[PDB]
Amino acid sequence: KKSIYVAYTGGTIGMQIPVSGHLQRQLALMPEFHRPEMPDFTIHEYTPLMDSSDMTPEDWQHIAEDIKAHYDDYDGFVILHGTDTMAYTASALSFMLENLGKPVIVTGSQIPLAELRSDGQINLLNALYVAANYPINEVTLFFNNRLYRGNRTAKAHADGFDAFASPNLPPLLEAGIHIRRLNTPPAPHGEGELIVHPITPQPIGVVTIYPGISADVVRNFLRQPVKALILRSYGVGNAPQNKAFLQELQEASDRGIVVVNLTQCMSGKVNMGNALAHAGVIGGADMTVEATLTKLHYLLSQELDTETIRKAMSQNLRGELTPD
Amino acid sequence: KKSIYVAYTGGTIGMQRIPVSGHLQRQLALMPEFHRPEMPDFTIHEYTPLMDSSDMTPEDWQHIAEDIKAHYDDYDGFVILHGTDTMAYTASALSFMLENLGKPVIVTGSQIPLAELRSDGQINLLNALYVAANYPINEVTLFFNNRLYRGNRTAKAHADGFDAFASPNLPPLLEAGIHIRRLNTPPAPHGEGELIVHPITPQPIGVVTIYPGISADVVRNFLRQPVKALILRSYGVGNAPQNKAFLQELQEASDRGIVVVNLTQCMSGKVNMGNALAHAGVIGGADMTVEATLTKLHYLLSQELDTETIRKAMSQNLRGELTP
Amino acid sequence: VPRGSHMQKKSIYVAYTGGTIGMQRIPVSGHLQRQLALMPEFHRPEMPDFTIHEYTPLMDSSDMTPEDWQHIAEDIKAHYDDYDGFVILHGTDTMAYTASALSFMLENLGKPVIVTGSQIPLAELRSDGQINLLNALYVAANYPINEVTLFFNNRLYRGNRTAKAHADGFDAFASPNLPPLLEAGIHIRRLNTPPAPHGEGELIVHPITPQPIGVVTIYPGISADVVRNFLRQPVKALILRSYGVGNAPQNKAFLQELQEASDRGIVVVNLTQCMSGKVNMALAHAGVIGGADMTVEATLTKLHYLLSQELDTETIRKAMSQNLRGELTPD
Amino acid sequence: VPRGSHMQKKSIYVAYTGGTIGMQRSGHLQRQLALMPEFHRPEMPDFTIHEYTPLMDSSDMTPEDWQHIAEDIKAHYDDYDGFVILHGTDTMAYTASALSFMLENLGKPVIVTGSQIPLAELRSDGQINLLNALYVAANYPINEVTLFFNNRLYRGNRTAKAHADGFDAFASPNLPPLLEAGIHIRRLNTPPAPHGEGELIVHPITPQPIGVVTIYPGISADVVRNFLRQPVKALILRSYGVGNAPQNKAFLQELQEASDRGIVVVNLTQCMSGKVNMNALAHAGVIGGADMTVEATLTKLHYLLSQELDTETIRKAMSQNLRGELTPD
Ligand SMILES: NC(=O)C[C@H](N)C(=O)O
Ligand SMILES: NC(=O)C[C@H](N)C(=O)O
Ligand SMILES: NC(=O)C[C@H](N)C(=O)O
Ligand SMILES: NC(=O)C[C@H](N)C(=O)O
Repeated sequence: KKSIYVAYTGGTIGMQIPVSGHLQRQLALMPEFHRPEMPDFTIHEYTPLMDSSDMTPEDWQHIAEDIKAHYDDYDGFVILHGTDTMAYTASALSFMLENLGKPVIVTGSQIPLAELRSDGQINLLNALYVAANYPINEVTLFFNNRLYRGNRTAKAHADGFDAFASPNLPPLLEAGIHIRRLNTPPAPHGEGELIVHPITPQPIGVVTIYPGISADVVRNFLRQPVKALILRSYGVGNAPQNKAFLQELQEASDRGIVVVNLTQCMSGKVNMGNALAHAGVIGGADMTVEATLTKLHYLLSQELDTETIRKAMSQNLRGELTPD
Repeated sequence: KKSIYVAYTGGTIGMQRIPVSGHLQRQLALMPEFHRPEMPDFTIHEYTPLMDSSDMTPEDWQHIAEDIKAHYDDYDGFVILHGTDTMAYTASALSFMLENLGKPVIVTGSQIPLAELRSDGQINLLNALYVAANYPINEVTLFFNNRLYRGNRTAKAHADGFDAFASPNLPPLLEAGIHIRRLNTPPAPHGEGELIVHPITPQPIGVVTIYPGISADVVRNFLRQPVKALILRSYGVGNAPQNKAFLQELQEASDRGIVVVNLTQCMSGKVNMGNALAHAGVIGGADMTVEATLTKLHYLLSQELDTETIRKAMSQNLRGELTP
Repeated sequence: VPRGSHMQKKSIYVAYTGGTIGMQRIPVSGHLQRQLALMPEFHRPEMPDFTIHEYTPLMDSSDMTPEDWQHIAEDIKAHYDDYDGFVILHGTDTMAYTASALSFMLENLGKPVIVTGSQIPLAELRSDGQINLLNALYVAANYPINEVTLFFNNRLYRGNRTAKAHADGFDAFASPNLPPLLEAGIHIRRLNTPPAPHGEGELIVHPITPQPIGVVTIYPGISADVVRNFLRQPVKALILRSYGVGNAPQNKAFLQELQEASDRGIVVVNLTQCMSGKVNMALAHAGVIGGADMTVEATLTKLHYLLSQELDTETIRKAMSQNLRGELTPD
Repeated sequence: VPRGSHMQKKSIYVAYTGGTIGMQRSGHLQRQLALMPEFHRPEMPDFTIHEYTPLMDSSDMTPEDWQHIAEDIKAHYDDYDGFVILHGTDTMAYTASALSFMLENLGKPVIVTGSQIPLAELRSDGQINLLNALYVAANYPINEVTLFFNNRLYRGNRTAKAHADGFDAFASPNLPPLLEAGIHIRRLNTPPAPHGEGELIVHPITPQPIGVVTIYPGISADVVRNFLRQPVKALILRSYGVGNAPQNKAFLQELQEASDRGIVVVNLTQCMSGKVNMNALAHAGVIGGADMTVEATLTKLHYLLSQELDTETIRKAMSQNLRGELTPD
């Protein structure tokens, strides 16, 4: 009989506005969760409960350490979380949890378990069952009958039950009458003792490229609050040839700022007149903004020089990008 | 015989392995299919200079709108050949600038140059011409990979695929197969009467993405001077962290007369916002894309309207860009 | 789809015919009803009241016959004036045939009739039974579409346009030639799908009686003899599952066999064996009638409906190509 | 899917069997291609077209035609680097499936393709499907019989024409595509099919009396009884969901009767996707067809019945993955 740890961090799934104790009170009135087929599980309600829209990077740290404390005593882990920033959390955990040897599944609901038509019970029951019977040792996100690689996800449909997507990678598992493991290529996986990397606050900016954007945007970030800049450029990584704009980017990099180029498109791979690259900009391949932002928080929090970080951002560390 | 005007503004479609004047036309001359008796007559106007759409500025939308105006009375339909990177921005801008449109305007292009192997250029162009002449829809539309989309509902969603564009919150208007079929997609508000083409003038607009760890400094920066409007790409149905400092900065922006509009950073979905942001003067952008919102702002800010009037208009369905 | 009033508490009638949803480890009388009594979500104030009529015996939908469609239609008629809507709990295997049959049998339908069920028993782990039934009841009470519909996996489909397309998925059903009528997410949204023909007045049930119908699949190597076989004795109609837009071998032997069949008064209907598409019509000269974009489910039940009426062959042939209940797209 | 070398100029053989692609409103197709510059670019492989006489609408095809095509491939196997079979769309999936079983030790690509609209008509997809097929055959030489359509390469014996009016006419319901084309040609991580070694061997496929029974409400035992009349060495049952049928006593008896007579009865799902999982039917001699398409099952039976195998061996082989047509447990 497997034993699963459930971290109830907050989110829509437990709301009525969140209220302490009602999530558990609800599960108690649902016998399906105590079936002989179901693994044993324990729920830890966080204090305070948070709407995921209020999440800060330090909150990823709290969750990572919570998993670390409970690691040896459980066979799997399920993180109940609000949907708004669930993809950011899943992504962060993938980098912070090195040599993960047990499944960590993040899930939640579009409708609170307290409201009618809720998807909370079904996503939670499935995450528990999957973590116990179809364990994949990576940080994953389960939603609407599919298990996705955490650092490949993004909330793509705000109003649908199929809220999340994995644009550049097929899901890892699908649920129907039976649970099927897909032939999705395993991510680089380290074996050995679990290593949990702590992170510290890091000022990062996210610039979206659009017709009429001026160099002032970049110049502003160069003010004082910035160690990295993420650019959401067009298609496979293009931006206007505006010389003034390019010069600001070059100056940003000369000051040790890590500038990464991503595509603003839902799916696609950046493939960079090689101006941007000449301006010191690093290509982020097919990484999501969610994975790039968290990857930066992770790398910037270590004792790595600017050039090492720039090189690591283009490498596949946890399966967040497709090489060459 | 219908007669179609083709504005060749530039883009991948006519490039070589870099853009070159006359190549596109020289290639089509060697393709008999285009002159078959079943095809409408068409004329190609090559722009000078040809542009990579990534270099497009709002004034370029104006040049195209005025070009359509000049040729309006002499053709039955219009096809705009354009680069894919910002095609959705141009399609969206034209929808607002061309009021009382009584002939079809179809924007299209290709992911691969007509000069390169496996090009989708000839097929997208052939289809746009045939559709404009035989299945006219009096709206600015975008044709790509056998589907015609409402222009101000499109976004480039797949950087590397032939199905590069999507219309996340609205079904296509028409689909091509053995037969061309018009879908039961509800028509957009459509004015009848003489064509009206509204010119636009440069407008400084900022686009801020909400993410864990974002600080009030960013908003404060745009307050510096380079901004008449600010677009927020918020979580899910329009949520953001409730950091008092961040919130106060947004409030000051609105007090200064800056139009702040809230959109979802998700591919699909509708914004629905106590209600902090709303109390901070932020306006809900419903299910509008960033492409439609940015161009709608350029359109409205260019007319002589009070900040009050602009704020109300942004949430109104002017050309079918949002669902009331 | 109309957005009905939620002012008063609705009363929905549930015809529990059997199916996976109420099984366990095999059907057990009373099991489903007890499970629902134990699930709080079904008894909230925002939910309509409902009454369950358990059929005896409960049936695996794979054992259903046209007689069973008749029984269900009569059950609906018997309770029509006493309830605000009807949900038919059914096995998935032939759910689409039942939904299609009811669309033709029920005339002047002024209340919703929604067929639903589940891929996994309401008991068993990971069941989709609770949600499909919960949604069906809620929709029946709040989005009163006056047609026979099928609800599954957050979508409401026009009954006579559906087919079970994915045997192992929770998204078991599809409506290949028509968009869904309604989709459920954080909010319940209606699609502007065009309306089906509607009558007026009290509900009328068009009964059916046994009709021998053959379903021949066209494949490489099939010959005229193969067809002559169906002309054995159990056939008043023949459904042809042809290639693409309605093509079949054009050799004279095969075509003469079809012409002889029609000369004997047999109604021969041409459909596409493809998941989606419309038949476009050779075969026509042989008396074959085009079935446009109808599903085999809709065509089979439409024939049972028409052949059971006192109509001459010519009238039935004409009616088969006409849109009677929204099962096909006219030119 | 292997990313082959582009070092030398490949030579691809094109078997023009007929179909919509070359139709008008003989020689027409070949002249059309000569007039299309794209097909003669230096980045393209050289190709030779063999026009069949007469050309055929794929709806008139029989098993003898699959044999004709197989013999044509064997005849030119050593002289070309790849093979593209131009074919009508209506039965393209049956031909691709048949060839997969017939061609043992296939060490070169064989790609079946065509178009929904004639090359002579405007809006045709013929040019792109053929150009892509030739390019894939020369640069991504997967050693299987595949089907190319609408920017995707599918395993032949896993395909079915699913959309009669769309350009995305074909689907592979139970298996992902092998390749997808966009700005770049991407290969999917699809498990390989069983492969032999040595010179190509063509197994004969001859006409075989096989009945295709669709299970539906009201179907009588007479149907099964009628098939047991003569045109039956095998019977394919298109059953409900994961393989269910009426528990009719007379029905089950006629079935057990068929298997007693040496008839191979295979159970498939009538659904677009899914896997059969039968129990009455099993105890009646019915063999489970897993997740095979009707197209793969029909041709697999033609293949096995045409070989030197007894009934017991054929029944066992039907549930085994011979060429990648089904997923093992
Ligand atoms: N989640 C994502 O990163 C999607 C898309 N690339 C964006 O820039 O928003
Ligand atoms: N084109 C779009 O607006 C998609 C998505 N809402 C974004 O913020 O990028
Ligand atoms: N349900 C259907 O009718 C699908 C498909 N046309 C078939 O012949 O089975
Ligand atoms: N092509 C196929 O086999 C699809 C479906 N299983 C049928 O019975 O037609």
